[PDB]
Amino acid sequence: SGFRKMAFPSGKVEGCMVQVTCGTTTLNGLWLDDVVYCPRHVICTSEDMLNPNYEDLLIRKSNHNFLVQAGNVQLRVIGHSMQNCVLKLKVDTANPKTPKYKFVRIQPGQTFSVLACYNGSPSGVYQCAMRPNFTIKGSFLNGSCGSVGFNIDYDCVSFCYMHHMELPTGVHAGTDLEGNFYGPFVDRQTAQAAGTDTTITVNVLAWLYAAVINGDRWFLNRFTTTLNDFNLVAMKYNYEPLTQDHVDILGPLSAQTGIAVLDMCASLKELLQNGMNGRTILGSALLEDEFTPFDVVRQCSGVT
Amino acid sequence: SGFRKMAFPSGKVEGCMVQVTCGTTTLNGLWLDDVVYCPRHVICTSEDMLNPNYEDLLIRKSNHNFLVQAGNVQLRVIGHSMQNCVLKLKVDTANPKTPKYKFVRIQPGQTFSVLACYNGSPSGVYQCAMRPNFTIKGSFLNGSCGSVGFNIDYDCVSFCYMHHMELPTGVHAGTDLEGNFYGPFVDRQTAQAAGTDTTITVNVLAWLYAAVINGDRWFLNRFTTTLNDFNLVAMKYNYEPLTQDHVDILGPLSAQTGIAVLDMCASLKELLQNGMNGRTILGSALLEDEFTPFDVVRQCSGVT
Ligand SMILES: *CC(=O)c1cc(C)n(NC(=O)c2n[nH]c(=O)c3ccccc23)c1C
Ligand SMILES: *CC(=O)c1cc(C)n(NC(=O)c2n[nH]c(=O)c3ccccc23)c1C
Repeated sequence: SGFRKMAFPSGKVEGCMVQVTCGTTTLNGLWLDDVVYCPRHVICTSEDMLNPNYEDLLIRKSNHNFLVQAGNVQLRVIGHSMQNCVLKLKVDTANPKTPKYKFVRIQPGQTFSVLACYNGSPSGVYQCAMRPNFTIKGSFLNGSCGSVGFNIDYDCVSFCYMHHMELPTGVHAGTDLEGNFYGPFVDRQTAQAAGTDTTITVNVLAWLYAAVINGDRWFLNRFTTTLNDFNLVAMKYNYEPLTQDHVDILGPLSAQTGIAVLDMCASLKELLQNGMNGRTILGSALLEDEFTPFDVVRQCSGVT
Repeated sequence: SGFRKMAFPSGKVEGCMVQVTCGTTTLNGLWLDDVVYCPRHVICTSEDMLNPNYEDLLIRKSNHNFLVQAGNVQLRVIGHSMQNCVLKLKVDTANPKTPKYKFVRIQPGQTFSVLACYNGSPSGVYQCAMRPNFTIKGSFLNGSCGSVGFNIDYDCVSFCYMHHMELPTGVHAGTDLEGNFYGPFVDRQTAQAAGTDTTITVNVLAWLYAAVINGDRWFLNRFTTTLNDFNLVAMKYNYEPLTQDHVDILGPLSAQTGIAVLDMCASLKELLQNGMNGRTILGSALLEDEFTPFDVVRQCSGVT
């Protein structure tokens, strides 16, 4: 028993991290097969940051200007191209450690592991959620750009995120592996509105089920609610409206615990209206929304 | 910027995980050089659990009874011995993926990453603290025994923990890699008192410094305290007494932020006496104690 904010084992991704240097800038790249993917802002100087013309900046660069290093060995760049906000550096050697992989676009509310890297070297791994407003709250210092987000299913790594930006508010923004930003963000040093965020209701309910499974049950009550009534409370507390699709996704947890989804909603309604009263659930004093229903089932079943 | 509960990259440890089966029991082993380490309770049947005589149980076992599998390949066991609560299975092949490593005994209050495994296969990685009462609050289902705790310094893995037990209270207990339990625990299925736990004061202060560094400053006040006065409050709130050694360890964070350690203690005193008032610090509604001062400096400096 016990329930932790667990990241995927990072070994398969560690073997793909390389350092990319262009001019004075150094950040991380992801080496899969004979291609290295990295944020296109590696070609920017400090005078370019405010409003870079990436097309013009990239025209001044040649293959030999992109220094790609995997550990202590240099990779030979034989092509370069920009796809949206990412650069794809074709190299003459396929990464011998390329795992089975996919590039996927995750939905807001879904979770993934980030392998924080600096100079192509991994520093740590943590689990987070793609917020409903398409930002992430990560841990990214200078040099961490190009660090990637991923999920693992058996032996296949689905890369979903590449780190590009820290907004002036301190929240993080990035792209899928085809270089498309999640959210309205642009790779420019400008003030950018992230937009209203909400709490991921279905994940809070999943985590309440994980709490019951792991012995924390004080919040269970004698009440029930309806989707309509629950959603009036969700509206007041800036929670995503719960849909039947969310109820269906919570089905396996409801079956395992014997607690109807709407009964768990009634517990969540009471916690929203009355707070925790100084108590904790799974070591947290707030309602946790970074565990999907799949994350709860996976951790409660020991999937490897 | 940003601050997350970050685990070490787990790749070096993933390459050491193997499955150990003895009779009907399956758990994890750690393969380093030509030795596989695992909990000695792998030799127990359900009738042995309550009070096993490990010496007698092990005498009934031969090398060929310990099935050690690394992925799909079987390892040949050429010796076995029990050291405290661990078994050391000598195999005929050195693990080609053995990283540089050390076996260390961590102190209570220190942190480490756990690579949760089942059937020798990694499922996830998370960071936790060795509680002052020598328990850990992990995520360990049946089959997770033999999963290890570790820290990484550059390319050297210091293994500090091996998982052995879940007490009837749901907290976890285990050993160093020489098989010595942390705390008073024994590898028997009996009710075992864990003893009074405390909050790791120096880690809470470190995390308050991480909060200031990362922009969360609402808890800073116009007050100061002394070690004596702070410790009277720490006593009341079940916090470890703060010593000059703890103040010295917080020195670099105090220097970086310009906030004297005793001034940060005064903020901590006010938070203990008055609570959070519905506010959060680094996304937490409680005072976090699972980041050491070294963890804060490491994450704030991007050490790889
Ligand atoms: C996230 C990350 O690693 C990141 C963000 C930004 C803006 N950069 N680039 C720089 O910091 C940077 N870019 N171009 C230059 O010419 C620089 C000169 C000096 C220092 C930093 C520079 C990165 C890497
Ligand atoms: C932590 C862990 O992986 C763990 C804890 C305990 C007690 N075990 N062993 C068993 O569950 C177990 N041990 N011996 C047997 O003869 C068993 C028979 C059936 C099911 C489980 C058994 C492990 C592995």
